[PDB]
Amino acid sequence: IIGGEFTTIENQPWFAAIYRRHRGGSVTYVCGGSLISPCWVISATHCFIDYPKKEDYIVYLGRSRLNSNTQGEMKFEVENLILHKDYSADTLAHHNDIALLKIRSKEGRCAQPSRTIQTIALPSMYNDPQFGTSCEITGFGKEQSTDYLYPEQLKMTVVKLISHRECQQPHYYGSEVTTKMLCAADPQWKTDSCQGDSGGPLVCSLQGRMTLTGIVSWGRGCALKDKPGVYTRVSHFLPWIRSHTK
Ligand SMILES: COc1ccc2ccc(C(=N)N)cc2c1OCCCBr
Repeated sequence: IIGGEFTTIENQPWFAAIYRRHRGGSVTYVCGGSLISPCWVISATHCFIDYPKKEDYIVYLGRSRLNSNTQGEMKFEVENLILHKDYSADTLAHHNDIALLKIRSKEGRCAQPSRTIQTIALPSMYNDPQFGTSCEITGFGKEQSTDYLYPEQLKMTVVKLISHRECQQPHYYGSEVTTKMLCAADPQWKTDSCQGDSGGPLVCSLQGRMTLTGIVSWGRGCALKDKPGVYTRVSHFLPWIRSHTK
């Protein structure tokens, strides 16, 4: 997250922190995710496509810091790593950039909801917020495009949704951004999601309900003028989500 504010997990309780175990035992952060039901974390396929071994992943819930065992946090392994069959990556555009991670504790249990661990409601079909709606993003991603380290403390920011027509303008992304994708950015280009925020939530309050409207997917640079963050439009994927969680 470029700009925005440092936060804690109690303000983003659906936020999942996903890490990967390397040969030799080193653990590195991979991507964010969102808890949609006690057993299920939703994220982005691009986070995992090059390392598709479910055994390598560690998922935390109720975790506020990159290297601190937050009080009340729960640690999980991935019982099932479901990648979208039609995922593909172009120079910028990532297609069907959605993944499901079935989570299991060492005792074989799914998440236990608490003050710091909660699910995020899925959107309704054909009912996304209007362009200009303010939405929030969360993640452990870069604070600056030139950084190689990620922030130790969890961050959040607020961005505005951009219409498909504006996002398809030539100085924006042209025909590379599709109707299955949602653009969102700061009108002043000062705050944005960045590398490391992928898989994480784009949460919109719609009709008084906090909803998982999007999943951080792709973008040209970070907080760049005319280059919004591009998010997987969760409402398009409701049939795929329902079919793969059953
Ligand atoms: C590999 O890097 C990623 C991967 C996913 C992203 C997703 C979104 C955005 C954004 N500009 N909101 C940037 C992203 C991003 O950063 C591009 C610049 C890398 Br310093």
